[PDB]
Amino acid sequence: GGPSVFLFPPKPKDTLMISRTPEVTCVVVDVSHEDPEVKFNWYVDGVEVHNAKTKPREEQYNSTYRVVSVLTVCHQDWLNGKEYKCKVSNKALPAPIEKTISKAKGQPREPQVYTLPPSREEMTKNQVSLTCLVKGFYPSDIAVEWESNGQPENNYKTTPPVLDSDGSFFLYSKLTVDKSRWQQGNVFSCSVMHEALHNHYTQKSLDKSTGKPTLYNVSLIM
Amino acid sequence: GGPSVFLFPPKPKDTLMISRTPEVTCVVVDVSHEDPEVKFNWYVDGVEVHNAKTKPREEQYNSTYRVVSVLTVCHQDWLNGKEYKCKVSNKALPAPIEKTISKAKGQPREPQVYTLPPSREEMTKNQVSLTCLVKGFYPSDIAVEWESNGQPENNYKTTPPVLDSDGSFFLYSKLTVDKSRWQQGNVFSCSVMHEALHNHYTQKSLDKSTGKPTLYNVSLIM
Amino acid sequence: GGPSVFLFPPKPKDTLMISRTPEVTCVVVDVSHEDPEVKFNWYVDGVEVHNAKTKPREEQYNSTYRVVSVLTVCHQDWLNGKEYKCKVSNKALPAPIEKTISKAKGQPREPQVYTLPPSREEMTKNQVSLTCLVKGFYPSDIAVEWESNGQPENNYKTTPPVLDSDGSFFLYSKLTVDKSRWQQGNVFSCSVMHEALHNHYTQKSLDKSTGKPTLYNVSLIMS
Repeated sequence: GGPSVFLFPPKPKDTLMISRTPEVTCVVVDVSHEDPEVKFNWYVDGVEVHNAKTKPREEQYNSTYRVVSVLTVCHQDWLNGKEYKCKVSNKALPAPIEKTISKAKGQPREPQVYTLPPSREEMTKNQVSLTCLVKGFYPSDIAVEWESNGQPENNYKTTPPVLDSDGSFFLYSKLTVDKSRWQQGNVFSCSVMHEALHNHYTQKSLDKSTGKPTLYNVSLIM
Repeated sequence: GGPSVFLFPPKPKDTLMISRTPEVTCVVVDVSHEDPEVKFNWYVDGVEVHNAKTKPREEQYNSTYRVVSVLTVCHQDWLNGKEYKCKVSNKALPAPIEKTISKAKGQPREPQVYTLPPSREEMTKNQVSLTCLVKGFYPSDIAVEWESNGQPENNYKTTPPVLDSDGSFFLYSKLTVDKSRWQQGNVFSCSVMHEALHNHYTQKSLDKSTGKPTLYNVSLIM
Repeated sequence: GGPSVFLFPPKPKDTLMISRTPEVTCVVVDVSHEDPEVKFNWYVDGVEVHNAKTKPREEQYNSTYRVVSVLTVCHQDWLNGKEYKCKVSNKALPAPIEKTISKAKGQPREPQVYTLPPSREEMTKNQVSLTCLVKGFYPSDIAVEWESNGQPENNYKTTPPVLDSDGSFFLYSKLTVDKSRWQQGNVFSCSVMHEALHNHYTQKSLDKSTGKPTLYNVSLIMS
């Protein structure tokens, strides 16, 4: 019944890395059936961008009109804290409504990354789960990716960040791998991308040899 | 009078790194004193852009003017091979000249990065040398940096890339480390940025006693 | 100045251990076709050399015309730092252009050469890369050649010298060999030749067992 705007901020996975271009999403819901057409305006620090693109109207199962607009923004523009305003004007609406967003503002904190060897009891099971702890970053946005031998791994899970007592955030990332690969000796790396990190990247490393001391001394039992 | 127009390609480090956008300039020199007006035009795939910047002329002892016009290029847009053309119109020049730049076409190859520990004999000298070797990257552009525990080090020196036996390229980077820091076991990271690299970044770790691990005991007591 | 003078300095490697006499060419390029004839004169310490030689002219695909000259120079003469001048005069050029070649007047610096054993990751690949670097030589004239039994391998690659903060120069040399031959413990060395080095020759031996002589494989059995 009542129109509302949920302006989607660009995903950090796109904004931080060069590979993908960040996109800004403006969604209009509860659009009046008499006036399907909706007029859009875009403000960047008080200027109008000519790169705006629009999508055709979509009708869902609930017969609620929803209009989505996607905007291409440079990677560095979002990181600079530029204010982005989406303005919606329609005949049904008595006055246009503007929703503004910007990146979170605060003191940056360099996250700390640790790797955890798998538990001994996990050796009983066929599959073993690794552990990468990233803790101590004030901003909520962060990227975590597992990769081995130079290729990405598509079987991993990252927990949402959880606020700490001091205000920092911590999270765990787990990678499930079969036991034979762990016995082989292949290296696994949990890479973290954050705005406060130097060069916006940090890589770690874990393998079977990390647990073993640098002096090869353990022999066969009995 | 033999005018010179130089279309400087953007620096590879700026293109690969996200901190600074790549910068493209189309400089014109050898301009007569009686003609201090220079007309600059920039076409992005045949479209005008309002980001063009104009700078005042600079006088030189060689009686040649120096005017520089610079444009910012999006990181993602450059990697797509988009055509960027600069057109210079001068009254002194009988014919205005236009030059277009685009990314070269080829098959990228993933480079291999290795770290070489310092020789024992060098340990008798005042300092030691850490060597980072990158090999097998077909494109001539590459970014090499060195860090230690987060803080970057600016003591590295990188040799210009040269051809290989199979047409590839290899690069060597040397950094000077005091023995006092090396004995404690400080961890150093060699960072490589390239187009044919996963997320255009790779870290190789090198520290004290990381090579030839000790193997002393092979038999257990019982 | 219509005609141009292209000077080819003697090869720094050639002036080293005697293989052939180094040749310096004072080529005259961009010669106008109207007056192909060119006047050539010498200036060496005020005395003209008696070993003057000339070569037939060559005509390129484009309109550029070149005149090439060759010489023979003793190895000890170049090391003496003598001054050389080839004077080119032509009707097209209003005034002659001066380009004098002489040895660099800098303080020699004794260079240091080291070898680095290949990394463990290189052992995974079918090829093994051996690297040796030379650093600390102020002059840019140096040679590095990977020498083995019989004919030296042609697979070696040398990077151009790079200036350092101290003002000296450093460079690397890389040789790729078969993985199987590495375990055989064959002798490997890269000879470095520089004017500052004693006898203009230095060698460093690289071997798998020379990296670490620590005793290993200690086994204890208790009843």
